[PDB]
Amino acid sequence: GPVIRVAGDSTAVGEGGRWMKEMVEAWGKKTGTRVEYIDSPADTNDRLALYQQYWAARSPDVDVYMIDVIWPGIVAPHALDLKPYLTEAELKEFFPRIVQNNTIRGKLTSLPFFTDAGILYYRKDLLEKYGYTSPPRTWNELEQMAERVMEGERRAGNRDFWGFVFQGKPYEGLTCDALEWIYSHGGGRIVEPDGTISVNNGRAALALNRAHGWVGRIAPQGVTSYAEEEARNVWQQGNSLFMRNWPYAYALGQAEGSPIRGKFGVTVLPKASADAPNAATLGGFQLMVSAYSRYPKEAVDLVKYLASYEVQKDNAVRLSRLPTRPALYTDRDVLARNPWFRDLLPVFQNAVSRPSDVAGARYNQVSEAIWTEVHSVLTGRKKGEQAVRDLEARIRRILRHH
Ligand SMILES: OC[C@H]1O[C@H](O[C@H]2O[C@H](CO)[C@@H](O)[C@H](O)[C@H]2O)[C@H](O)[C@@H](O)[C@@H]1O
Repeated sequence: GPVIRVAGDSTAVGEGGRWMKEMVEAWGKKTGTRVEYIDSPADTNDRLALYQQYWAARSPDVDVYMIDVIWPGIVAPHALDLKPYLTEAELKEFFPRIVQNNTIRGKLTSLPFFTDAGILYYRKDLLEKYGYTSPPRTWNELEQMAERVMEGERRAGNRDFWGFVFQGKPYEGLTCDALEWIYSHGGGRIVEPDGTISVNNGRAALALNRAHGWVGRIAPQGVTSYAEEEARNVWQQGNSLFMRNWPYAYALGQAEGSPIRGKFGVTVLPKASADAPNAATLGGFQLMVSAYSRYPKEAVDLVKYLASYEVQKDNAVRLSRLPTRPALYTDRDVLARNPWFRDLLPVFQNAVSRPSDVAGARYNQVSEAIWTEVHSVLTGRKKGEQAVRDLEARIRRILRHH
């Protein structure tokens, strides 16, 4: 009978690809359907290019794709409309914000799978060691704590120790980190939901300058090459006081044999001052049936299974990834394993989105502009003032007649 083929997640990022393949095989065994898993590169923007090869070809060789929250507006022509396959009651079990994000010109492109928000990981043993009782609330405090703990850990002999790691590589992850920096300085959303390109302002410029000031000082010089896993591996070996990353890193850090197990917490990222808004960039993935799938019925069944309560629960318990069903955030087993899901739920709900709705099918070009201009500041090629002006001009060209 049919072979249902799935491309989504990567075995290069934590346990996501291995776990996704396991869930697909479980569905296959449950329903007596043959399945195949096709691996993907680590970085979301590389995945988009890979999947676009299949879509350009109208290829029937993948039935189900795991698609980034930033993609519906780009990928909608390649998605089977799921709306007729779900009842209104079924759809209401997901956060309405994500269902709305996934709906493009009335087409439900994809089912919400897991959400995501940028958070601050911090070594609580080290905060205590150095006389701090709370994680930092402001970027200035983060800097002061990092300098002090670094001075001490280096003096004690850990020459590998850094104050802060984050995603500074030129790719989509840096758009995520940079939106957090800019927004948390009161510098706006880069492109506002109304279309206004707002990034050329002194608060956004300050945010980028500040981040440059970390590189080679509290963060490794090589941070300008780090994606999620490069940052996580410095952190997880016990060599960083702080890390900006997504929820998945938590379960990995708690695993048996992790050097940092039991030694860290998570909190909202810092901000410039008490009246700036908190910033956590909205992430996460959705489940799309290919418009080119020869087996829509079976592929829809698989996507419903993957998005189900018990598969999302398993994702939360084992991989510390955030459900897209509000009912899971009150589940006793989810909460006992991840108590921070409760503490940060409002951070997750107030996550700031990248400008994917407003940029639509042009979002990838906009983000490339953002990450290359931000990167030119991290590398020291440009100051923030010049980079936000140059970025404004680039985005104006991209979106001109959008
Ligand atoms: O659970 C974390 C996931 O990390 C990646 O996805 C996040 O980071 C991307 C940027 O690098 C965002 O565009 C995305 O929205 C985030 O969810 C990774 O691509 C995933 O497969 C991981 O599960």
